[PDB]
Amino acid sequence: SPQPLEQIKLSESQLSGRVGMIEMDLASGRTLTAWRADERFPMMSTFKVVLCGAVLARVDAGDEQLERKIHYRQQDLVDYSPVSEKHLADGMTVGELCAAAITMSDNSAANLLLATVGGPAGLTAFLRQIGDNVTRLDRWETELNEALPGDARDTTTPASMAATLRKLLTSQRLSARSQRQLLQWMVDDRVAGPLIRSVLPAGWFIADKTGAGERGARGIVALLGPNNKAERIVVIYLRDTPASMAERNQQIAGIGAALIEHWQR
Ligand SMILES: OC[C@H]1O[C@H](O[C@H]2[C@H](O)[C@@H](O)[C@H](OCCCCCCC3CCCCC3)O[C@@H]2CO)[C@H](O)[C@@H](O)[C@@H]1O
Ligand SMILES: *C(=O)c1cc2ccccn2c1N[C@@H](C(=O)O)[C@](C)(COC(=O)Cc1ccc(O)c(O)c1)S(=O)O
Repeated sequence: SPQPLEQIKLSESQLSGRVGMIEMDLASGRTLTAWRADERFPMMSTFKVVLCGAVLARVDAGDEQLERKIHYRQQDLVDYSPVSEKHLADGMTVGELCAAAITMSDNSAANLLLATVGGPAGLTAFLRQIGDNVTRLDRWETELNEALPGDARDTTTPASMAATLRKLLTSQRLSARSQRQLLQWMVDDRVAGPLIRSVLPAGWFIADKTGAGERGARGIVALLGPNNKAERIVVIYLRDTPASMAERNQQIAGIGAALIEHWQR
C-alpha cells in the first residue's frame, strides 16, 4: 500500500468524491495526518458516540441514570430498530439504549436518547459547552443521513470530530467510569467491528462507530493501534461519490491499510 496521503488522494480519484481524514494520537492529541480536516462532512451514525457522551455527562451530574428504564410506543419507532422493536412491552434502560444505538446502530434507540438531551439543539449546545464550535446536529434519525450537497445540517469536520472524541474519552470532562463506558460501547460494535477485526493483522486494537448516508456518504470514527493498544483516533468521512457501498468500504479499508503499513510517523 502507498503512503497514507497518497492513498487518500487515490481514493478521491477512484471514487470521484471528497474524503476527509484525521489521524490523531489519543493520549496527546498530536495530529499526524490531516486531509480536508476543516471541511464539512455529514456525521451520519457516527454522531451516536457524541450523543452517548452527552448522556454520560448527564449521568455524571446526577440528572440521568443508565439504569433508568424508558418505556416507548410502536409509533415512536423509525426505520431500523433491531433491538428497540423487541422491547415494546418491557422498555429499555438508558444504558441499554446507548448500547443499542452504538453497537447495533439502532435508530429508534438513538432518537429516544436524543430527546433526553434536548434534541438536536440540545446536543449541539452540549458540543458548544465542551468547546466544539463547528459540529452541529439539526435533525433526527433517519433524516440526518440525507447528505444534501452543500447542506451544513448534521455535519462535523474531521478535525472537530477527532478533538471532540478525544475530549469525551480522555479529558476528564466525563467521570472515569463514564469514559470507560463510552470506550467499551465502541469496542462492542456488533456490526462493522467483528468484520474489521477479521481482516486486521494480529495485534491491532480496534473500536469504532461507522455510518452511511445518501449520495455516497460513508464514514468511521475509530480507535486503532498496534501492540493491542488504542493508540490513535482515526476519523474518515466520504461524501458526494456515486460509488457502490462495496467500493466505498474498500477505499476506507485501503486508507486503513496504508496507515497500518506506514504506522511509524
Ligand atoms: O505489513 C503489515 C501487514 O500487511 C498486511 O496486512 C493487511 C491486511 O491483510 C488487510 O486485511 C488490511 O486491510 C485493511 C483492513 C482495515 C479495515 C478497516 C479500516 C478502518 C478502521 C481503522 C481506521 C481506518 C479505517 O491491511 C493490512 C495492511 O496492508 C499483512 O497481511 C500483515 O500480515 C502485515 O502485518
Ligand atoms: C449508521 O450506523 C448507518 C447509517 C446508515 C444509513 C443508511 C443505511 C445504513 N446505515 C447505517 N448503518 C450501517 C453502516 O454504518 O454502514 C450498519 C452499521 C452496517 O454497516 C455495515 O454494513 C458494516 C459492514 C461493512 C462491510 C461489510 O462487508 C459488512 O458485511 C458490513 S447497520 O445497517 O447494521
